[PDB]
Amino acid sequence: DEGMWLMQQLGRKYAQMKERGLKMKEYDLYNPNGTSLKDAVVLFDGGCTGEVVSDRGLVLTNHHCGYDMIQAHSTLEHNYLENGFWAMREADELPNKDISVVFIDKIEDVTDYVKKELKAIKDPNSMDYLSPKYLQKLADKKAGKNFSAKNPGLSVEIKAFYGGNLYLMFTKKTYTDVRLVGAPPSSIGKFGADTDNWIWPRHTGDFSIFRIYADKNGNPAPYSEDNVPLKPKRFFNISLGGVQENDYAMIMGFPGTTHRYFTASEVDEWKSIDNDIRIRMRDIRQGVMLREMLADPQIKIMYSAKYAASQNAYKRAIGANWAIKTRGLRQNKQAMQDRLIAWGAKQGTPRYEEAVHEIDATVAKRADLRRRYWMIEEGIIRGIEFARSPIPTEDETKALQGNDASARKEAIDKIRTRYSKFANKDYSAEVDKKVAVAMLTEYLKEIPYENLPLHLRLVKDRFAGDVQAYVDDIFARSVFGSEAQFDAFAAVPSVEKLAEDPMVLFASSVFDEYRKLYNELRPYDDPILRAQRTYIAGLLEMDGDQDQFPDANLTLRFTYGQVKGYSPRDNVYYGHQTTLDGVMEKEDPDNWEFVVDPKLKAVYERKDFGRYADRSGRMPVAFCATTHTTGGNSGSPVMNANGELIGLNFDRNWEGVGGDIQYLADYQRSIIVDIRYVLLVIDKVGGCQRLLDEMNIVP
Amino acid sequence: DEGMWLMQQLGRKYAQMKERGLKMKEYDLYNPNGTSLKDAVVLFDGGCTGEVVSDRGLVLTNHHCGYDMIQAHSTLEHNYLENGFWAMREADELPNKDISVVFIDKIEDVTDYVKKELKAIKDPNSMDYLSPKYLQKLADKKAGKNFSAKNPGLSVEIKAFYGGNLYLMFTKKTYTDVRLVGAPPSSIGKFGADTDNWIWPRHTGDFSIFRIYADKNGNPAPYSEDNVPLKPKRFFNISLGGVQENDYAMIMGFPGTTHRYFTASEVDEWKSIDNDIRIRMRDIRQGVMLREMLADPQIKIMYSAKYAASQNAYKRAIGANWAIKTRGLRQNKQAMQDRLIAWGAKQGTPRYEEAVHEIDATVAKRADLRRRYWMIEEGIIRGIEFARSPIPTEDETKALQGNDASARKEAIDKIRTRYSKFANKDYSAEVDKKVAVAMLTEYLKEIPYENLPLHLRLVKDRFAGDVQAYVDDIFARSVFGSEAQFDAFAAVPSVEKLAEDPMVLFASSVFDEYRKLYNELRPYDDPILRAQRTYIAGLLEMDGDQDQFPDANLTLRFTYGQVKGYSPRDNVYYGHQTTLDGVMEKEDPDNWEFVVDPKLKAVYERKDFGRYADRSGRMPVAFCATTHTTGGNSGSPVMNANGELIGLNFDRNWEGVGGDIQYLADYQRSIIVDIRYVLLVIDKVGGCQRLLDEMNIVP
Repeated sequence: DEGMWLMQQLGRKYAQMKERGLKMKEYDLYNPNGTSLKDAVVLFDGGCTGEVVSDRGLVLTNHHCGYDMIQAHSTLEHNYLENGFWAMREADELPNKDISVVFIDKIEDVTDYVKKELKAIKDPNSMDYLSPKYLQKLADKKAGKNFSAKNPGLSVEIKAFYGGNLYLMFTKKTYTDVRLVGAPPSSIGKFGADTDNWIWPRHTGDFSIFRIYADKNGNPAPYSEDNVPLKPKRFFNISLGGVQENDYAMIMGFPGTTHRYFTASEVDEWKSIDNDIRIRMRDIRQGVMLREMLADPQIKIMYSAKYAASQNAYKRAIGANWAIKTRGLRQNKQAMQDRLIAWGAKQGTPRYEEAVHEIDATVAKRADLRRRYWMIEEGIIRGIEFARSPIPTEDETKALQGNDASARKEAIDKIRTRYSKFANKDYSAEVDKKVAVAMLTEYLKEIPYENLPLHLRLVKDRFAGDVQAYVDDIFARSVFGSEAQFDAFAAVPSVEKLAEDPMVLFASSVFDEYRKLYNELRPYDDPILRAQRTYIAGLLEMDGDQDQFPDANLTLRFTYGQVKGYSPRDNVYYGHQTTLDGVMEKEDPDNWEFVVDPKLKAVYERKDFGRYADRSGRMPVAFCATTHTTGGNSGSPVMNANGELIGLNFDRNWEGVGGDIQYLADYQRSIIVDIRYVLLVIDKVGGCQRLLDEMNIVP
Repeated sequence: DEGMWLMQQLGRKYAQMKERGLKMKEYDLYNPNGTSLKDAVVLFDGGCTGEVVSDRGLVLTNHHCGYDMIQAHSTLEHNYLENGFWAMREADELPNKDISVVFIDKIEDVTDYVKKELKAIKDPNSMDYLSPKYLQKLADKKAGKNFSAKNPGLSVEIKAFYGGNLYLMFTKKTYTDVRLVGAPPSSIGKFGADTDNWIWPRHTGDFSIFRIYADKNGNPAPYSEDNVPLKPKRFFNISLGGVQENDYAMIMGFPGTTHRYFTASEVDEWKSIDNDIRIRMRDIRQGVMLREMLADPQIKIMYSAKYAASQNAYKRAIGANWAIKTRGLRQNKQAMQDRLIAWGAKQGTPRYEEAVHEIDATVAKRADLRRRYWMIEEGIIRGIEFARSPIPTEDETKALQGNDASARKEAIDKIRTRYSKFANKDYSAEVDKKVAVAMLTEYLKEIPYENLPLHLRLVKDRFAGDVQAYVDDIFARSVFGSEAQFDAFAAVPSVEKLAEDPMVLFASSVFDEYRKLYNELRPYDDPILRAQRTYIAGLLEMDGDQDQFPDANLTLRFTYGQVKGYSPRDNVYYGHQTTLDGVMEKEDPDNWEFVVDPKLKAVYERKDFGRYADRSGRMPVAFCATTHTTGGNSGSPVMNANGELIGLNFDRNWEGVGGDIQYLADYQRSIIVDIRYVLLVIDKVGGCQRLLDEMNIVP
């Protein structure tokens, strides 16, 4: 069902959740002044969600969430990323530098407090109501310093919601000793992670396992050999009951961002500026990239990370536009607007209408600047690799005109380091020359001369419109065109050479214009934000908060729905559950992304499923539900009617791409790995039987 | 249900058809001694099926069956391919050169008569039992020729069935005045042409409409202004009643070929020789062709057809090999013969075990020759375009040696003409040289020196193993290597230059070996053929014809089944009926194949469906059914329980690719346009009301 609901809004949605089939008592789920299930959910490493699943602080999250920790501990001799990792005792669990989980200990509405404090500010246009700094001063005042010393391991944060109409203060408890316990092999963790991505049906066992360490009192500590497993206040029970079509499902986690209150005019800017330009520019780029990879297997190895990441956002823009074309996302947002404008007339408050119109006027005023910004961002900053070639720092330049021959040698070395990072083993000068001519030919068509970055004027003024000649010249004459050319510079480096380096001048010139457009555009955000406060204040006051959730902002939200398949198109049905069968169907042993693990393949043939198979002897892999999730929800616990853990959220289907702006009940689905499958893999692929022992597994 | 059954087999199968939902009386479907539905079926233009749907000789078949006729009547001022075509009176219907329809007027079993005649052949290994030249003699004798003079418009033919254990004599009624009446625009006839090819779901309105003209008596006659519409013996009534899941469907038509009685050793050869080599060699070919098409907009246009043509049987091979890999085709065939061998033991007759062993032994003996044939057929004869460059005829050679200038120039003219048709507007020697190098490298890798075509020995001996320099030389020195080179030859021709022309030597040498290998493999066919006659005789004696149909052979068969969807893979369920919404869902005005017709589009937005809509107010397009069809069944009528026309067959799903060898009930499906959609396009897109008025449309 629609919405990413504040924990504070559980009471107000408890009956609908009962309607859909929630069995828990409300306070067992979220208790605002005691222990509850909420206390078992964590923000994992700042972006993902995870959950505690044993009284020794064992934490589950996605494989894609643990990926970096698994890679950092992997080499040629012991490639955990490929083979997996299962520490057979707690001492073999690996610490991670720069890792966190965070608990949401307390949450409290501090709206009236914050609004009282905001009346002390003179300027009625102050943006302090959304300043993190200001909001932190208020938080520190209420807590209030020395709060962190008096409460070791806790901190406080205030955040804004409903465009500045509601304020929450969060008391967080943060741990930074979190060790890798286990992960499956990449053939399970990422089964088809580029082809099957954004896609249902899905067969990916996207999980990994960690453990929170603490000091002997259970309070936070940085890594030390003294530290011992956390004994948490709450962990999730794992259920073997499985799922059935229409079963209740709910999620807690940390959705990042949504745009639920966009005006129609913002839908038009979003479609015809952000997305069209992204789609256009990324088509040209991927064009040249694809043909170069097909024409050379070396280039294919080098450019398929970069080509891949260019898709995973391009594709999101294709899908987003498809939602405006076919799902009337615009007319939906126009309707919300008019309902409110009418309503403001009936009440004799015209300010709602004025807010909407102040947004439209602002959107209209900034359209060419924004178009120029997106052109340069997508076309040059993201689009041409030599856009990010090295530029000397102040300090470096200063050294190269000094007399300190060794400060001369140090500055060169920092640049040699950045040069080799730019021109690494995945960089091809010739590929990027091709990419550049295409991207620049599109950029100069779409951007008139007197709006160009200063160095791009040279194409007309010096190369007689010849873009090839301009790019060739950059590489022929630059100290960053080849290893040779850089080396020759480093031998007799003058500050004068770098000042005329045409690649330096390019990279600087385009960055000046990116920066300049960004700064010109920044003042246009304030009126839209101020107008939104009013717009949303109106929307809440007219209907209510009950069917109008607050935009996500990387705070703890819950969402509910049912396990349910859907129909993506005429005469097709996807059901609610995938099976291990479906993994084997997709096998292609000569495709990296569809490799099937020898032990898993073997566990399949021998039907060796413990009591992790379903009512008919089929081994489940993944299921999907009507929950409302987004980026940030990676690793979120999925709970059955008794708040028992039934799976981990890991993706959203491509038909719900536009669900950060409008939710589509018949299409949007959360994509969840089945907890039975997670266990099977622990048990039968890992053989890491100690982890099943410590969970509290139930019917 | 499995089977392409003989009309002779209707009585044996009639109960099974009643069980599946058949209503009508047997003898209204097929009667040897009078009029029956069978009389409404035609062999349309050699390879398609069609059906008579009015008392004035109106004929429906597929659009892809009517394609060439439509394209032949299209100029730029009136492009009927693009816009459709609708004659508004019978006198506007457009004649067609080299066209026919063929009724099957009678069918007699002539097994005994054919067996008697074959005892007078002394050699017990004569292949006369399968000879068309011979069987036509026995036909002529039985029919007392001059039969075609005594009965103008009629003719006779005998064919063999069940590998020579059953003969039928057909009496054919051939009309050759057959005129274009109605086509929908290609956007409907070929909606999704190549994306949706071999695919369910499907949204393609694949029909066209013709009329049979004849003389005053309704007797056949070539085109003439004096000709008027044929009053046929039977036409189909058209049903507005529609389809539901599990409704009886049945088809009549002319399936081309099947290999249902393959031995498991025939399956293994087909996989590892025939299919694997085509897959290997076409992958290569197609790769090189893609690079170049992506590389140059003009090569794409030049080479798109040829690439698609290569893609056809490549995809078809890929599917067959899926089915062997995962559906146990070989096991099914192995089981077949295992049962008959066991049963033959029991009878005390080794006949069958001796036969199967012979097939085994012959398939083993011919494997290297056959591996060589497929390597040369896929690798060069089809792979390399300049393999089909001109070779001088006996006659042209003979004229370039004479003293006859007139004959010398006529020779050159003929050669110029074949040169222009080979080096035509779609021909690129750069592309051809690139393909040729990829393909020859694989060929010289597989095929050793002693088995090369003679000219290919030059790579090793003359060009130091450098395939690229060989192809360079062929083009550099050949008279067919460029237009100018040819013209320098035409000015001063001589046999000696053609004799030493490296391209002529290449194309001669590769065709010599191709012919040569074809000829050495020819003797191996007879043992297999004769052994098959015994093998199929044994299976029939053992298990009867009940659930054992005779291989297709371009003769009239019936098939039955039910309208039913299916699950193509895990968690995916395709249903039985597609809708006009599905068309709309696919609209994509930039992509050529998914353009939607404005007038069709408008009928949808108006819900202007008359009595064509299904009872829930939705407009059907296509349906699928478990009928057993193959190539030859294009345009075939689909009938309901009462034998009323409910649709037109036009494709098979790829999931059923192995259907010609192994029928896959849960997976294989005939793809059928709903006759209600057909009428919709006549009514609301043609506006061609007279065609509906002349039909008999029942509820």
